[PDB]
Amino acid sequence: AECSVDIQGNDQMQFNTNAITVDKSCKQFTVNLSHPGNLPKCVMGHNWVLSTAADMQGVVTDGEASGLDKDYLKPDDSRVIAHTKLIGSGEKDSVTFDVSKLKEGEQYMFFCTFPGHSALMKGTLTLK
Ligand SMILES: [Cu+2]
Repeated sequence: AECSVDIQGNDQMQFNTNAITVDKSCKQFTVNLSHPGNLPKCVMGHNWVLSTAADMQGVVTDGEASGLDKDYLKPDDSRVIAHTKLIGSGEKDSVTFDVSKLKEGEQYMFFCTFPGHSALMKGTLTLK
């Protein structure tokens, strides 16, 4: 029925949800990210990245190393299934991905690659 969901990353380094469920009927899925708080992109920026759980660490490691002008994401990274832009306070961004590529029942992981956030800003994403 509904293939979208609005998520938030506040100035406390946290997402307002830690688990997403994609409905079996959804052929594509949308996540609209927004940033409540007062802090700037260089201090408390967030993004939304999807990858398999096993790929997370690498994606972060290389992400952080990728630097800011790169939305803390290795450019052209094959491990990234989907991702938004790194956004600062008072901003928003959205991404819509191809569900047919997802493996039903596989618990994927989504998270922010901004330095030091992933440990606390991560969660599951499962296709029902
Ligand atoms: Cu973050």
